[PDB]
Amino acid sequence: HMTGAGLRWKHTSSLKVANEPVLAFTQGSPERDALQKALKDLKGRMEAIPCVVGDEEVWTSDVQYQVSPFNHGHKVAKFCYADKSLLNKAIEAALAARKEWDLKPIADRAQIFLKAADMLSGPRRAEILAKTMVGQGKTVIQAEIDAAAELIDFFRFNAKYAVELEGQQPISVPPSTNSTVYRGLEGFVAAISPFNFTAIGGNLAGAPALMGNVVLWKPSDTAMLASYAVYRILREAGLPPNIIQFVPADGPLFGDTVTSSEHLCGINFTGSVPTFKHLWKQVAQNLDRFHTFPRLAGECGGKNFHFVHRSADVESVVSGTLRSAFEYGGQKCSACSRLYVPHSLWPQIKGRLLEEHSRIKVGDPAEDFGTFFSAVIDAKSFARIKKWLEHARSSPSLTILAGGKCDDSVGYFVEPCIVESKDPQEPIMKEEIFGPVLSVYVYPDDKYKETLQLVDSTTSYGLTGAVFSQDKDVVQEATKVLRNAAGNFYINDKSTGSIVGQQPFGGARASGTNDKPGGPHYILRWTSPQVIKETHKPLGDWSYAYM
Amino acid sequence: GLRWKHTSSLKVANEPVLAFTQGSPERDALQKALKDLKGRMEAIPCVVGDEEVWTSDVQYQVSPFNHGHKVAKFCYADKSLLNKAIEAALAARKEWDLKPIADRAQIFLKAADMLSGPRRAEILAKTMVGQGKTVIQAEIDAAAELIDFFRFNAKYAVELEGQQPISVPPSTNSTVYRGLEGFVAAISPFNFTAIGGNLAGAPALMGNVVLWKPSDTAMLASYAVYRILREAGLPPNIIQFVPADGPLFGDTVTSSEHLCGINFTGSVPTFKHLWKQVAQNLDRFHTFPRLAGECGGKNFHFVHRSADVESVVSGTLRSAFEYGGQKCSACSRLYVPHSLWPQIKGRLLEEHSRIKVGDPAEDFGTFFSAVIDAKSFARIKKWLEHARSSPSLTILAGGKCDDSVGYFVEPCIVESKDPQEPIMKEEIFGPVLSVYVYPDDKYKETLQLVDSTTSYGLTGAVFSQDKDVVQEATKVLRNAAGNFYINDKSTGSIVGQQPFGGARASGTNDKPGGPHYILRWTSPQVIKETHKPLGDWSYAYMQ
Ligand SMILES: O=P(O)(O)Oc1c2c(c(OP(=O)(O)O)c3c1[C@H]1C[C@@H]3c3cc4c(cc31)[C@H]1C[C@@H]4c3ccccc31)[C@H]1C[C@@H]2c2cc3c(cc21)[C@H]1C[C@@H]3c2ccccc21
Repeated sequence: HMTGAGLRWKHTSSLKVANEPVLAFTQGSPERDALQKALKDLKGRMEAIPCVVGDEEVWTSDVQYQVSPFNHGHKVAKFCYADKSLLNKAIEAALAARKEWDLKPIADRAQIFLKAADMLSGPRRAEILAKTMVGQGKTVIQAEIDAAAELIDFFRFNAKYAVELEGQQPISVPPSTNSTVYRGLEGFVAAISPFNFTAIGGNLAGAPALMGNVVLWKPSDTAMLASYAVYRILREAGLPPNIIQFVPADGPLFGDTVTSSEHLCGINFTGSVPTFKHLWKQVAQNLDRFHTFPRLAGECGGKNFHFVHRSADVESVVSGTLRSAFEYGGQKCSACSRLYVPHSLWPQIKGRLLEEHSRIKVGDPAEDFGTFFSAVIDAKSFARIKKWLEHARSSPSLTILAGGKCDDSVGYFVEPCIVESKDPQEPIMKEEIFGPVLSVYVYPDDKYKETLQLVDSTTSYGLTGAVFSQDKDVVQEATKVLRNAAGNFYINDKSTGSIVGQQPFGGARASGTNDKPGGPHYILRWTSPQVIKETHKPLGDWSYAYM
Repeated sequence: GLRWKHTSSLKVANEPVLAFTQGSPERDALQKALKDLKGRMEAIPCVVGDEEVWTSDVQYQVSPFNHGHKVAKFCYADKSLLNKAIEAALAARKEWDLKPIADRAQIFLKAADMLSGPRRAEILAKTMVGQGKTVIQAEIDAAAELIDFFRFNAKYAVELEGQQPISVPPSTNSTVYRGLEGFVAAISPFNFTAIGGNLAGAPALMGNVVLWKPSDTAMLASYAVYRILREAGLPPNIIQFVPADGPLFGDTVTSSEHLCGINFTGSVPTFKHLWKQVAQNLDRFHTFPRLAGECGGKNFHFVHRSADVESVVSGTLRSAFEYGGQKCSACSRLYVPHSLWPQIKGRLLEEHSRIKVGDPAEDFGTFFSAVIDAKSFARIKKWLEHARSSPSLTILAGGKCDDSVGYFVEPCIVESKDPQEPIMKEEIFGPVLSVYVYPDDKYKETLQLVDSTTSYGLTGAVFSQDKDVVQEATKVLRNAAGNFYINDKSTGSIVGQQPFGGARASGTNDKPGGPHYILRWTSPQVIKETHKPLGDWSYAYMQ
């Protein structure tokens, strides 16, 4: 007979989270006062940021300096590149702590990220915002949606998703009880972070770590001040040592070491396509030495489009496109750099764009809150955009309609640029600039279906895309033809501004693996599940009844 | 309108494994189906769309128990055919992807019902004769697990359509679970026809198009499941039936710019060769191809002195010798304590004599038949010669092998006095159960031995009625077995109960038969629709 109080039961835990509300920062608001004081508390001060392995904070000979993008005179952080000895020590110390961390129940791990998210919401919000602004050159709203809202939502929703996952259990028929155990991957996970979002840095390190993995985290050299802050918040959130290792390093050096290590089980990358593709080839050449097949997750690229139909709300189009193309200097994977305008609407859209372009204030985001966006991140990115700006002057099929000038005397300041391309296949319409350069193509209204195919076929990427129409039949047909042209599709909204739980972010084609961070299924890449079958009756005869 | 949409739930149950006793209608139906292969040989073409293509590279599949009987004639797809099959698949992909999940699932549900009802006897017989399976090993494979693979994946795919993001006004958010852009390459092994059906069936179900290379030595059975799907309503050019040379199929699909997936089950070094081939050709792919590999298997039966001794012998005989131990889940390591070993040796070798090896189509008393082909047989003979020749290896039972009429290996039990001997840590795919003997004093050092012996981590069994050591063994052998079994055999993973797969060198552990497997064959798109004008580009805080 079967036990009334025994293995007949099954208990499932849930968690009812909410998106962190986005503060207004209006004149007289206490978050404005708190952020402004936090900004003045970062002025002459350069924070000494060590390579934290366990609790032992190590300094090396390869000392590097993070500067403010809008003021490359003032250095905001002193840090150092971890060498092969420190990276191999970080790996071996992490594996030693992995099995204990993995055996820890999901609720105990989730609580560390929940309490990290709560102090991120309240008393340490102004700190992380200010450090992102002076560190990466964000305005207050760009840092509020990033370092606050998205990072908090990443820690809360991924916690939520990880406890509902434990509830996903298989069917049990007697005499066997079946349970799925959601183990972390066996080994260490390499987390590599981009400059443009501190939240992404927190997700790529935090999400694997949440699932019972150990993480060697290399943050971006130009996002270091804010990246060490979110690391420090996680350590006094109650994260044990050797679970996330703060190991800044030279890109190639980090890449070479973690892909030559026998204990690599995952790479959580966000950045450029060729460096992700290089790591992919490295793990393939070294595939014989690994214990487990390493799981590579990459979010890269984005040559994203705003498609406009003649029926569109023209005022929403220019508001949306100006925000998408130029917010944080268009240094977003989701950023609109392709505007497809119909001939009929072009004079109205061109006129309104150039008028509103003239009202866009570029300056210091710390001293002038009226600033829309500030400098791009570094001299290498500035040079790249400077060559793209002169390409807009040199190329015959291109015309600069607004902006075009840049000056790196004080900071890496690029004017918001609107380029008209008569050629829809011009390299400026294909290659990612990661700067404030919007390319515009005017199409005849007769050939709007041909243009829809042309949006799909032009670029190698498929991350974000928007269509603007109040006609419902064209958005229906635009949805089906651009089904694979955008992993994040927008009807009458800007191609940027992915909120966790509402718009899980990521695209296919050249834009990456599309593992959809901010959605329920992201965490599944960072668990290698086990299933326990326990039979309670003796088995019986090895032979069958047909013999 | 806007704020409502029809979703769908699907409640499925596992297909019941029938008893096949004398008098039963299923046993008579099977042997009347078996007596329809005895003197026939099916001419199996490559199927591209609705076109049956033949090539000069004509090949044969013989019964492993009677290798003089050609039971299927087929042919290898050349470069020209595979590329034709790729482009034709891509032309069919867009309308197939756009087809709602309910309409796609209805094909596999209908296909499952055919395989369970009027086509059950056919697919069992064709599996037994084609691959050398007994009645029951074909029943849990060609019927049950394949029915379950089609029904449970159909369930999991429509439950997934319900998993939608939160909508905050004035925006409404939906996830569209698209198939992968391009074609998926499905490479099936010989051991399970079900796995072949799943490897090509599952990606397809999620709106992908598939080039399916079945195992040469399982062609008859795998072409028969292909034909179930096609007259169950699967349109042309969704699954292309393309038997081919292994390397050349690997070379062609890894060279195609439209590759977006490899659903592999087979040998570990081949999966790595495809991995290397993809990475070497990574620049010319339109997207990052998703590789799903099910490899490996050097699985263990850890016995503690406090175990049901009769469950240990009954389980390990089944796990290690069923379908001649040619399972990824098959037990090849027996860890028995010194105190209990005289009692188990006596019972292992006793039941070894009662094992009947022979024709499974003719003799239903047969426990297991011949191994799959000549190249599999030569490996086992090398190992049976090694079991004789090695100083640490003592052949307790079995030893001989005869390829007179079929590739017949008698079940070999070996006692190893060295637990790090190649026979402990190299995959056989053949009926060699190798045993180590450990002292009851030195038991938890042996529990940590079984973990670090082999590079694999697929399945594993612990036998003990002491509940304190099974909780201890679950914690020690966490990553040594993807499918852990407490007081049950290492084999017989049922879909929806024991999702099959393991980490380490055993593969990518995507858990086919689990709810998450299908998520490797969907690349989700999220649509946000805002129903009010966006307002000004500048914010309140700026003024
Ligand atoms: O008639 P019930 O008291 O409600 O118990 C049965 C149940 C179930 C039963 O199976 P069914 O859905 O096929 O009818 C049964 C029972 C009763 C009737 C059938 C059954 C079968 C069996 C036993 C009791 C029951 C005894 C003899 C046999 C059995 C196997 C293992 C332990 C105990 C038993 C379901 C539903 C229920 C049940 C309970 C469990 C499980 C499954 C069930 C899972 C999880 C737990 C369990 C314990 C041990 C092994 C497996 C399980």
